[PDB]
Amino acid sequence: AQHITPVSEKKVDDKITLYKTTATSDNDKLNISQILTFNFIKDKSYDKDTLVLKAAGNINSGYKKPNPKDYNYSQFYWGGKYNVSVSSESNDAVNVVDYAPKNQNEEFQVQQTLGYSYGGDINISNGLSGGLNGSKSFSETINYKQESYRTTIDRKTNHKSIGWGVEAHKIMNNGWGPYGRDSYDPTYGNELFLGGRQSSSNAGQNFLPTHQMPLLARGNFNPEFISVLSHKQNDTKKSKIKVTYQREMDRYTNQWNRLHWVGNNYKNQNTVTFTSTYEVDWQNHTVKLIGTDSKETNPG
Repeated sequence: AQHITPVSEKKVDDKITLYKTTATSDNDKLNISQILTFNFIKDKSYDKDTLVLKAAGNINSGYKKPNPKDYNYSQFYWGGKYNVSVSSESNDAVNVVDYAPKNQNEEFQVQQTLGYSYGGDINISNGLSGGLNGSKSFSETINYKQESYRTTIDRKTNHKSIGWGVEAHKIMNNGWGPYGRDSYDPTYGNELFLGGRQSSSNAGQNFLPTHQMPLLARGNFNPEFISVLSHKQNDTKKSKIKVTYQREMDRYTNQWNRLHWVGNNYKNQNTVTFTSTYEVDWQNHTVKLIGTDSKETNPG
């Protein structure tokens, strides 16, 4: 159910006007949804258009509970890492100039408020504030849960692109750990989601139960990221923005070796990607969905 809202114009103050449009793009099979808020800013004091683009929506983990009847070997897939990127293309007058979060973050809840001030300055504050009808300045917020995970900014990031990774980082298993995607014990392997080393249960029932796993590992990730792009007002061409949501699905396994159990986590055994490409009209402050691309490296 693709949809783009009509442009809404709001005068922020005597110099600044906001033109807001939200675009939604989904892939029901992959359970990935992109909710993109395009906040176009026109500033009488400054010779560039600014776009504060908020990327929200949903990326399912792809987790499915293992079969409880799996006897001595079992496994499941889970959300090892979520990747989100925004890139500009088809117009050299457009550049990525700021973004949030700016820095590596392992807080359980990422909450920031990004503001615009005349002349193109961007400000950032921790926590959630503003964005009200009476607010005399423009702001937009990011708010997302990532307990046990860590946000990092992609290297690839430059003047045409910004990307983030939200990766399983410090996961506790009944007081033991923290474990990660590549933890190692010489006897027991990676105990990340192992139930018990000597359990008499079936393999399918010898994993850390679902509700004790991180929400991002077995449920969904609800991304909220901001990309700030500038566009020279001497340019009158449209441009394109490509937004990519991706999950790396890890395969966690257990096995009974006759003496004890062994766990292992296999990183990124299935990569699932959904990309939407929008045509941006900087004069009219409107967007149009060009296309979408969906991929799954190892479907099962």
